[PDB]
Amino acid sequence: SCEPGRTFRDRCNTCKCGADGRSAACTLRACP
Repeated sequence: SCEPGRTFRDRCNTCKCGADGRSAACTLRACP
């Protein structure tokens, strides 16, 4: 579901894809 090590947007949130491409750590923020 994600490219390992890639930083991507999900809504206005910023996510880093985990090594397995099967996980991510997300910084949550509001959209306008």
